Amino acid sequence: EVVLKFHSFPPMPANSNAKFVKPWSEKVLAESNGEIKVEIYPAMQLGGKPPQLVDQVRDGVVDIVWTVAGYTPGRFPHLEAFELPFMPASAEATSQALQEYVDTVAASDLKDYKVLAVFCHAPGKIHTKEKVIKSAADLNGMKMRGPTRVITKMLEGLGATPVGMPVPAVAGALSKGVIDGMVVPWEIMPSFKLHELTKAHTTVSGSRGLYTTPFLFLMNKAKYESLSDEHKKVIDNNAGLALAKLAGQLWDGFEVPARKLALDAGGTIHSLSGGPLAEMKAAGEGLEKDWIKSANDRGLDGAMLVKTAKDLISKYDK
Ligand SMILES: O=C(O)c1cccc(O)c1
Repeated sequence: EVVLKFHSFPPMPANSNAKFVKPWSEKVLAESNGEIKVEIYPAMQLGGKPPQLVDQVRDGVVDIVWTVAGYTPGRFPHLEAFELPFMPASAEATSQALQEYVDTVAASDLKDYKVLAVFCHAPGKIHTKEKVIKSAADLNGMKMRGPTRVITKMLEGLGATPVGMPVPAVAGALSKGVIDGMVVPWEIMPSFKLHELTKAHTTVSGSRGLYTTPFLFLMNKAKYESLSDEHKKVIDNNAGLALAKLAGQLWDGFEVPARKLALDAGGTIHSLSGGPLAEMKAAGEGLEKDWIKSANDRGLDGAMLVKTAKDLISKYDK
């Protein structure tokens, strides 16, 4: 018998716990004949703040984490390419792209971990208390939360005043008037009542969504290496590209009930097209250009990484 401590920041009802890590742990339990037991600690129940999850798993404080890569700026620089404006297709396609990217050109970002999967949410949407966002200009003066440095820079480039914070802080920042809105996909919102606190929602039409942000599902390397050959095989049968594909499929599906909750609560949903959409995409090109230069400055071939990311997304877009 092996006990593995899983740690993450969302509360127990959040999809990442209840509909991803919990069934993963049940499949791992079943396929190891009750021998590999994951103990799930949501809501930072083993201590620390969300950016520390990667340190905890790296150092063996815990054995497995689910987190947002960009909650620790600069630590996973290759993955930033997938956060650039208008990169994501479905979570299913974009998650497989992320995993193959990490398996190949971006492996150095995660060399200190056992990678279970890297994947992402369905494209994020724009949420405000009441003001409909029809164009970039409607964001002028609005304090808008994003999850990572790349996404806050996108918000600045669309005219907003960016504020960064992990998602559990958003509701309080809204109710206290510290932010006027945020970007998140639908799926995370009900776990924090965010569809009650924002009634105006904007998405984009077409085949590339506003943004996504990579999730990391990681195991401590030494702990993985200590497992028996048979236990490694159970873990690996529940890791890699197949898991990233399943995760992306799940995250696409998670949008559906969450969107319905938001509209049932009195929300509006507006979908940018035409001129307003083109204006946002043109603004995004500026961030893409500056990101490529910033990757160059950090020793990466920024142009090659952006091309690779785009090509992998389209490869898996079926
Ligand atoms: O925007 C985020 O920080 C976030 C965190 C967890 C799940 C998710 O869909 C989004």
